[PDB]
Amino acid sequence: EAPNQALLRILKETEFKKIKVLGSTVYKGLWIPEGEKVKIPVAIKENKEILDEAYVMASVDNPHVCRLLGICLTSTVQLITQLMPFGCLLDYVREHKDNIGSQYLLNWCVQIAKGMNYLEDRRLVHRDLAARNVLVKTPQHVKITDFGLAKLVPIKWMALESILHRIYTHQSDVWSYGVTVWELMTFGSKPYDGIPASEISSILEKGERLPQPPICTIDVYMIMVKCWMIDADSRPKFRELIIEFSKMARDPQRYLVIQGDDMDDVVDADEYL
Ligand SMILES: COc1cc2ncnc(Nc3cccc(Cl)c3F)c2cc1OC(=O)N1CCN(C)C[C@H]1C
Repeated sequence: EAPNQALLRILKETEFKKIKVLGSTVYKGLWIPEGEKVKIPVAIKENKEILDEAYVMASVDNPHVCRLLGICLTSTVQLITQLMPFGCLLDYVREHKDNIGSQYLLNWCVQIAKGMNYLEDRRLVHRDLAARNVLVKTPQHVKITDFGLAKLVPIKWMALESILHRIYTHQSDVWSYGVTVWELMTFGSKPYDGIPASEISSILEKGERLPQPPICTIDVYMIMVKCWMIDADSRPKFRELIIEFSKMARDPQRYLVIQGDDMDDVVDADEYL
């Protein structure tokens, strides 16, 4: 009901340099706003769908969500955004599975919940929350991205009511939050590995759920289980998840049990306002 006064910035292609490939296309590069004396590390993602994505990314502004810097309209529609140098959190947990402590895991849970609470504040349902869609700015700071599915298909992350009746709500996102947390606490295991997507709705209806990760106390796993209640309004709210994971982050070893616990003018997008 409130007007969306977000600014869509159209960026000249001549302001982008050092373009190199990250995956397939998404590239890294440098954005030098003309007449600004600043170099900004960026990712660039290479039509109604990409622009629906650009619409949502330009309309968010929160420390735990990735925002659109602008678009470039040359041969292709390119989305320009802050470079998140450590890549996706799923690949990060898998590679550093032996250097990741309780403080980091719980802090990431708090930050993802903050991002999702903000989206709820903005009446946005993400619909694709997953560890592959959280990026790592630094090991201390992650942010939610990939809004090409958000509104005002990944079966193994979806609430049962979404699989059965294509019903999507903030509380359906809470279910996906629970699955994302399970991915982190297993250092990136695949949910329901080897179980075909077609059989997922059947398993969930019988009462089966993802199992307790070895490092998780019952305190942490019980929160995960609450996100998978059949009654959507019985699941936690994101603002409650922030609270509970914050409490646990003050004493992380009580809640997770882990054995062993081009440079002069560079400005990060978070300091470029
Ligand atoms: C350095 O790594 C990355 C940093 C990113 N910073 C921002 N956004 C990124 N994506 C993005 C998402 C939505 C909208 C826009 Cl506009 C985006 F630009 C980033 C992607 C990155 O790359 C990966 O995570 N990799 C890991 C290696 N695989 C091969 C896969 C490949 C995907």
